[PDB]
Amino acid sequence: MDLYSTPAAALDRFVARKLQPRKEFVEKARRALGALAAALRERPRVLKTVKGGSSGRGTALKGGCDSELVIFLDCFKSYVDQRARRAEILSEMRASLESWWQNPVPGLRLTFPEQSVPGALQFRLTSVDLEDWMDVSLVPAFNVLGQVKPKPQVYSTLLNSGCQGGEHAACFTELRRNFVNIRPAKLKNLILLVKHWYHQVCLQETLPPVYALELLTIFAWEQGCKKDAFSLAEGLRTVLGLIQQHQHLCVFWTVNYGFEDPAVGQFLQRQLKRPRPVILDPADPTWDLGNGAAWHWDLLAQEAASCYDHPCFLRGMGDPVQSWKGPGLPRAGCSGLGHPIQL
RNA sequence: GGCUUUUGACCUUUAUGAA
RNA sequence: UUCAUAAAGGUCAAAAGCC
Repeated sequence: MDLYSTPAAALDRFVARKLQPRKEFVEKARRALGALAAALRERPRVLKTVKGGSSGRGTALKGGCDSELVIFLDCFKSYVDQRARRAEILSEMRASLESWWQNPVPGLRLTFPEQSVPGALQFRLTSVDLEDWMDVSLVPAFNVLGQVKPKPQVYSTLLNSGCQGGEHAACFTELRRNFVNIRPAKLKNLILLVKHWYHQVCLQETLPPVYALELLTIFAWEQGCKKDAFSLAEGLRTVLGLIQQHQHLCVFWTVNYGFEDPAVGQFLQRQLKRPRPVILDPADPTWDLGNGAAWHWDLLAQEAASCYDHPCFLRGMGDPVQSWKGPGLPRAGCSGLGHPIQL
């Protein structure tokens, strides 16, 4: 990798030069999605349109990224309605996209992949370059959050819906975006670095969603660093060390839900007993981004384990950078991590 | 020392949709 | 009164690049 060959001391320059998105493309994309939101709301009433995905979370990389545009509709009054009103809503959105694109944003080509995701209309905006692109997922959702920690009823009702894990993740996009986007700038730079490492591994399927590594990075920094200023190499080394320990990973946050409601609390306990890694979306307790052996964490671990023999993990005269230390992080004597740290 | 960029929070406006 | 997206201006904070 170019990442590997970059000395640890030059990592901030690598992030700035290779990983941070192109300002020009970001703006063109922003006004495009702004105009699409405009066309959708101007015509089921649109209550609210919020931005999620890597772009909305603040974790988009240069040269290819994803975005989610969540369209909250007043025709949904229960979670199960999104599943019920799915084909017909998405049908209307396709017509809206056609209308919208009759006034195209000048620097972008509109294309469509195969529709992989039920409950979403996916399309791509690519630059003329063609050095940058955004895979957009347009997702109708029920506005359970209204207009702040959610009342526990928000999540007990979710459980009563009988939904699949993360099936209604879009409903909580505002919370998810706030969790990741409202963070010290350098932490977000580290996230970009981690995601870039992940992307290069992928190029060289069925791996964990990228969002899983965003959470793991936030976990690493919260347990081992917590400062606005720190070194990227050590953070990266810490994250890769956690990945090697995937069988011991059990990570969650109580920012949006907790144990105080018996129903929600009892579900949280069950989620935490699932095959590791378990990494619960802080916005949606039903969405496990670890998910046991479902995803090939082993392949990520295999690459992590052998990649330390590189300039990006070396300072001075070949002194290996050290993983951060702290409550949730690899310990010298211990084989486990003591996860979940809260329990 | 100089130069430029990114990201938040907050304040003052504006458009649109909504409660 | 509030919420959302987009835009204009301002204050503050953190990080980063080059010389």
